[PDB]
Amino acid sequence: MDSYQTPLSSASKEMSKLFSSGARFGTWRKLWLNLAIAEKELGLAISDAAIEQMKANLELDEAQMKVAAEEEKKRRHDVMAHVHTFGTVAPEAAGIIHLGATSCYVTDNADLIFLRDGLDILLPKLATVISRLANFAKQYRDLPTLGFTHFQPAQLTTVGKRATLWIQELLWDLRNLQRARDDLGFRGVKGTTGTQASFLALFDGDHAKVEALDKRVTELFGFPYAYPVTGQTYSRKIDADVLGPLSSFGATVHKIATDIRLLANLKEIEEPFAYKRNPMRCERACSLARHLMAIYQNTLMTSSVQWLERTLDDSANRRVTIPEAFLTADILLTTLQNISEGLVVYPRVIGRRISQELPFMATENIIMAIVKAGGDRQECHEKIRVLSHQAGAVVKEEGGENDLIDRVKNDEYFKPIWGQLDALLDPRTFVGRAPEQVDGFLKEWVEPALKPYEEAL
Repeated sequence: MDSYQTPLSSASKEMSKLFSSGARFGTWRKLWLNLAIAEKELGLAISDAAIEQMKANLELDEAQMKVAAEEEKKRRHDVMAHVHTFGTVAPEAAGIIHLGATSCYVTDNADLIFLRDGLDILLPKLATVISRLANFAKQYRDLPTLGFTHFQPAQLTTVGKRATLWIQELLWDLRNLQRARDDLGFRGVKGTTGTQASFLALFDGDHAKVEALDKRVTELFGFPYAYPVTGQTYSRKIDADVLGPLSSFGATVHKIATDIRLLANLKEIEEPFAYKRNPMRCERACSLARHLMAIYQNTLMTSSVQWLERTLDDSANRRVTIPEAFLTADILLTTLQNISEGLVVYPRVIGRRISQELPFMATENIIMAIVKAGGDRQECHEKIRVLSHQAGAVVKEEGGENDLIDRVKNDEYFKPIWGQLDALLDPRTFVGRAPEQVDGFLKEWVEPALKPYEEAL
């Protein structure tokens, strides 16, 4: 109340918890526990009792945080403060906690755990959004709606088809973020400058024991491999290769929400549940998507000036940039989830706009109809052009409705097509392959993509 609190955590509690202090130091302890287990397996002198005391004390409490804070004020080393504090509650382990490791054994491996786990929180939520939009697209596959290019009237599309543009961008995000998560390895045990010198000495020169230790702690946290070559840290390029995809997802969210905000002004599509309504979720979505787009630059700059085996100018920036990116991404997915469940469509508003704009785009159909009934193209083209100009002036210069079809209905020249005119201007015949395109897309791209998330009800 007397200090600034980031609105990004005050938000799913699950993502917020992932990047909480309790989780950070708890994960350090899990790392210390598992290092001990793996070293003990490889023959180092670590008692059973040491393991049991550590296993039971993986979670910090406020009293221990106070011991840690006080130790840290003294020596100004957060990792050693927490080595010490772990040792007060697991006295039997006090001498072997962190054995052989450098600071990054916990700070960096925890961060890789949070990237991986954080991505595992995002991915089912993204799949949920994709699924709800896909249902919406299917439902509205063949509802004609005015096309827009330059945000000006254009060949009709369908409400469904337009939604598949949104879905297609999100499918690439699913692709990109699944890769980013699957590409992640474990730093494991690497030592102060990445040479594993302390662990090699610990195992009395046994290279295979060092390699086995690295593989073991990797396996214990569910990672597919240990990084083969590092300095002190995992490469900060890895942060860029995760937040890059996140920034692209930001652009996707921003476009989708901007589209709905335009459609809401047009009273055609609105957010789920008053005559006047503001697309507030979409506006919030855009606002935070923009943050996700900007924050990526931090990772590029950080990676670009990491000198040699590591410089510490990565640390403070990453404590901000990594949690905020994942919190923001998580808030966006939650917001999109709320938006996509029950989008409100107004077919009669959509239909009205089509009736006001389509006749200016149907003038070639009229010519074709006249010619087929034995008329002259150049004669019809000129007549319909005159009437189009007149109707255009009523709209723009008189602020009236489009009376082009009335003018045709009143002009005896068009007698050979009066009978077919309503069929001739049937919006369903103007949407090209839009409905078929939806069908193929949902079957060939969306459903295979959603298949690994099928357990989601």
